[PDB]
Amino acid sequence: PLRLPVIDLSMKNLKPGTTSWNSVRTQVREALEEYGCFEAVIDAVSPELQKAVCNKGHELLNLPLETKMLNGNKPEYDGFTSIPNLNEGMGVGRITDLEKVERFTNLMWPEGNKDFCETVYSYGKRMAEVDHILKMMVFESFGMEKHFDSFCESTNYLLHFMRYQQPGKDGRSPALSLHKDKSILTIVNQNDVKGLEFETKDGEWILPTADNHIVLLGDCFMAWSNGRLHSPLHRVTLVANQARLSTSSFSFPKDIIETPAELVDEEHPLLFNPFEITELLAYCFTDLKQYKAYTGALEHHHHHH
Ligand SMILES: O=C(O)CCC(=O)C(=O)O
Ligand SMILES: [Fe+3]
Repeated sequence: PLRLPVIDLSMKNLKPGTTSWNSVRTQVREALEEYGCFEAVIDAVSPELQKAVCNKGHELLNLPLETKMLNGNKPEYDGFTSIPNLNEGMGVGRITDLEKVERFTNLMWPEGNKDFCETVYSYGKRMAEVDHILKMMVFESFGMEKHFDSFCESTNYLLHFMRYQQPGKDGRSPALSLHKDKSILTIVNQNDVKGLEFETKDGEWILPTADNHIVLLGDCFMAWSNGRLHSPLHRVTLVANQARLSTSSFSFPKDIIETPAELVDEEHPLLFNPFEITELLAYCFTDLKQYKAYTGALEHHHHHH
């Protein structure tokens, strides 16, 4: 039976230069290269805070439709979205910018919701640190440390909630359609109800238990790596008659993604020209190889030798 790799991202392993850092970095690179994702033990967020954030997601999605639509009409990022009688969701954009979070909260709760603002801000900052460390490890695994600071400058962070109503039956109930994330990295907590399901390169399906966090790679990181890392296709399939809420943390570049020249060679021709993340996100709501950034070049496994 297939299971995603299980990687220990506890804070005790996340000190640079230590042997535990190096062994986790090796595992992270291998998992992101073969699966594009892995189960993760993450203790940057306490169980209490993780549960509180879950409640804030239910509190937010419980608001009236016209209130949630105050968050705007960009469902590719933070805007409210809904498939009738199936799922709904929105995000808190720029979750690491306290001024933005306060603004969002005042919009949703004009009378004030202080525990909401403090809870999601604390969660987003903690999950941004994990995201930061993971990217630092990936860059080290490619010898690309000299590009790391510039890549991380003004990273945009998103806290996103997806809720799926009770399907009313046992067995498999499709709940979110297949896609790749357009993030750099995405960190997912399933809040004790599994459903997130990944396709492997070989066309098998892996549905993790809800034991651990899930880290998965988005198209932005795939493209930065010149396709050396895999961004996995994934969907949601409920497998029990219970509602589900997921908490997700996305990182997006300041603006432009560009493949380092050092990640291009004779066997790895440049797959993607530079592109703007906001243009791409809006394009997908009107496979990155389908976007205008694709050069037409052959992937590595198609190199002619
Ligand atoms: O609800 C989930 O776990 C999946 C959500 C997801 O994949 C996404 O919003 O991109
Ligand atoms: Fe996704």
